[PDB]
Amino acid sequence: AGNDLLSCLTFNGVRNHTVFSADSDSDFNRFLHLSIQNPLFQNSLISKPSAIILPGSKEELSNTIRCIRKGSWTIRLRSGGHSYEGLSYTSDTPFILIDLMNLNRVSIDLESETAWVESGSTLGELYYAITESSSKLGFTAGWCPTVGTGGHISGGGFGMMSRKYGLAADNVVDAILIDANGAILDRQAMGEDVFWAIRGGGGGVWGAIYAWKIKLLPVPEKVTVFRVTKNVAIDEATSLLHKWQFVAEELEEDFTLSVLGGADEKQVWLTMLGFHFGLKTVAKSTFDLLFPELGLVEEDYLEMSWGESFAYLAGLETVSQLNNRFLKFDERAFKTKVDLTKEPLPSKAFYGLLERLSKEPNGFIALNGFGGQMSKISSDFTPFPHRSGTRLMVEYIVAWNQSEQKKKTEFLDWLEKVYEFMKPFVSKNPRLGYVNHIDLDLGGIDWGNKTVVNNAIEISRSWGESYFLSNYERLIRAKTLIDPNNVFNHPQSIPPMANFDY
Ligand SMILES: *Cc1cc2c(nc3c(=O)[nH]c(=O)nc-3n2C[C@H](O)[C@H](O)[C@H](O)COP(=O)(O)OP(=O)(O)OC[C@H]2O[C@@H](n3cnc4c(N)ncnc43)[C@H](O)[C@@H]2O)c(*)c1C
Ligand SMILES: *[C@@H]1O[C@H](CO)[C@@H](O[C@@H]2O[C@H](CO)[C@@H](O[C@@H]3O[C@H](CO)[C@@H](O)[C@H](O)[C@@H]3O)[C@H](O)[C@H]2NC(C)=O)[C@H](O)[C@H]1NC(C)=O
Ligand SMILES: *[C@@H]1O[C@H](CO)[C@@H](O)[C@H](O)[C@H]1NC(C)=O
Ligand SMILES: [Mg+2]
Repeated sequence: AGNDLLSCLTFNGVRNHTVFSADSDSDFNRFLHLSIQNPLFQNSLISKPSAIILPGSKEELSNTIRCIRKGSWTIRLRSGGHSYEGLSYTSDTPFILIDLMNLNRVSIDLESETAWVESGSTLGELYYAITESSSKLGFTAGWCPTVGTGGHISGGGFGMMSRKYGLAADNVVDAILIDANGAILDRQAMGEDVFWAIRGGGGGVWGAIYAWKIKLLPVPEKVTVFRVTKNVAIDEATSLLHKWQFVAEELEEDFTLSVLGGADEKQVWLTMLGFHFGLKTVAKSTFDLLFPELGLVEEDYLEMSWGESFAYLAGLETVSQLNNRFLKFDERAFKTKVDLTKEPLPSKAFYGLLERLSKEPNGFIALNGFGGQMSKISSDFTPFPHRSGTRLMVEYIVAWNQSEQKKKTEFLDWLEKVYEFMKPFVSKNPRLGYVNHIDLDLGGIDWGNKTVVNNAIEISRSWGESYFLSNYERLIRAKTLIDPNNVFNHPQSIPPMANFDY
């Protein structure tokens, strides 16, 4: 069986594969931990793949899937390995890890201003490729350079330019999807329902994206950014955050103001991240008017290329570092939760948040405003439904290093209580979420459990409608169409509709 798999792979020309090894220093273990981006799922007790396959072409990817199906393995796809819940490299059933790191080719077409992007490519590699080819082109996606396009675009992809250009998935014009039978389908082949579904319906559900075709987007040769940390007390920090929410959502689409926040007793720190599609004169004039309380000075505003701004906002030293997929910025175990809002947050919400942060220096928040282009895109244009009416995205994070692992339970408890505190102020009925911010606290499906599987649609509605709202129904239809046998599944994958043949 394990040798039948390898025999099948060899017969089909797939040669880059390594079977499980207990050797701490084996190539298997080296490849396994190479793209584990959350150390929370890195220890010895976690499930390990029986084999790791590294396909290097669309045919190798197709044949790998075909071979794996002859057996009874669970398929796991890994691009960047940034899954918050480690769903790309863990499974409660014996699984084969298909790692896509060798599928990292980016092809820029300056004549059509589009690009073909193999799904193993990271955002950083994509950004670097774009900046290299042109000074007037960029793309809208997340801020983390080591995030893989495979999972990221599959789940939407929100970033600093989303108020201008929407999500990464909102700018996909074609794609190559490899289905459960190993069929190689482009947009025309897969159909519009499936092409709709893959653009934010969540990774690991529809098949294996081989490559994305994206539209490259206009950017000025110079943009303006700032990254300013305000060190203040809770009263001022609360005033700043309460005003920020209005400034952020209301800003014109050419502007973005986001926040990173934390505390430690009396000391509160708020890192303001600013972006403007233009020069510093207009940028400073805008914030002087709308947010004079930030106390920004001329030297805070930095003019640079789009490429430089994305490296800068990511806290990288240089643009070159975008092209390093194995670069480890923060190597801490973490757990995060997210909220979307529909009504303005009361000042007391920010106050309470800051109070709880002051008691836990390992915790922090990330605040993003929607609006702009996000409110001009229809709720069903792609699976991501949180458009017009959505005000903010609020992220709560707790992170720790190896020397603090004994406080793990305490950290998680703190995060749980933070989330409970925020309940009354955020979206309700249901409490909304974001599939790229996958959260298993919401629950999960054991696909080996008959009674659960029979009621999968209703059960899955808990997280399904949080992620996709009314788009949930259409997603189920697309799923049934493209993966009726449920070859691509995980605790929160869209359920296919059953067949009476049971
Ligand atoms: C670690 C990390 C994540 C971030 C960060 N910043 C983000 C941001 O600024 N905006 C966002 O919208 N999201 C941000 N996130 C979260 C990431 O967007 C998500 O975690 C992405 O889903 C991660 O993608 P990836 O790096 O590829 O993670 P994987 O674990 O490999 O995949 C996730 C999921 O998708 C499936 N999958 C992978 N590859 C494919 C292909 N090619 N085809 C179909 N499905 C695929 C996996 O099986 C898994 O289920 C900042 C940081 C630091
Ligand atoms: C299967 O895939 C892995 C990962 O891509 C392959 O490992 C890679 O092999 C290449 C050589 O073909 C390595 O290139 C060079 O490595 C040396 C190491 O000292 C370095 O000096 C060079 O600058 C260059 O990096 C590459 O490092 C390596 N990548 C990783 C992540 O290990 C492997 O070759 C493939 N296996 C088979 C059988 O094809
Ligand atoms: C199936 O899932 C249900 C609900 O989670 C659980 O109560 C039950 O023990 C499971 N049954 C089996 C056979 O594992
Ligand atoms: Mg050894």
